[PDB]
Amino acid sequence: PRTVSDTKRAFYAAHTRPIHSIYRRFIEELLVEIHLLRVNVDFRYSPLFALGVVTAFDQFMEGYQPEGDRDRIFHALCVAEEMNPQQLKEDAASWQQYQGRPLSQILDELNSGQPSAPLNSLNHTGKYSRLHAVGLYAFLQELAGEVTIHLNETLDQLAPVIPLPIEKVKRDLELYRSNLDKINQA
Repeated sequence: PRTVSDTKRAFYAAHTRPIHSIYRRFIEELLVEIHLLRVNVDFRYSPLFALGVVTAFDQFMEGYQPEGDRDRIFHALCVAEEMNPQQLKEDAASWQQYQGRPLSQILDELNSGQPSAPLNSLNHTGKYSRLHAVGLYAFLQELAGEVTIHLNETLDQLAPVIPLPIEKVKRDLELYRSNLDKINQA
């Protein structure tokens, strides 16, 4: 059975250059989190998870130095998790087709019952991660700027429409947002 230890060894075999301790802590926490999702019988990859992994990684790595290693680290992280970094990157990018839209047009597409991909991945059943909350926030950021300024109102509008558990999303986004600067502190 493949263990977290196997995943970490794969990571360090794929990226051998030094990583500062501050960032090894964040990267290993992410490696563990993804591994534990994959072993969960109720978890199924979707573009919402992809977007969340890419967003979370990009945010904690925004100050990473040496910056030229950041893409190699992402590659290594994905292959260590038996994922394809190019698939995650394309799935994250696929949300950009929603750029500018008001929330009303998104709701209309959900309510049609046959939303396009990747919007359809907001109809999330099976195992929920905080990464899916991160992913939702990144999507909402593509929409009309109104939407994430009034995050409260937006989340409340989504709650009767999608099965993603919006009370856990609120919780997880408050944590994520409140902790943006912690990696820059002692």
